[PDB]
Amino acid sequence: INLKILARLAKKIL
Repeated sequence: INLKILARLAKKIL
């Protein structure tokens, strides 16, 4: 699943 990866990737670009 690649959905969970987005939750940390989202924080990276904050």
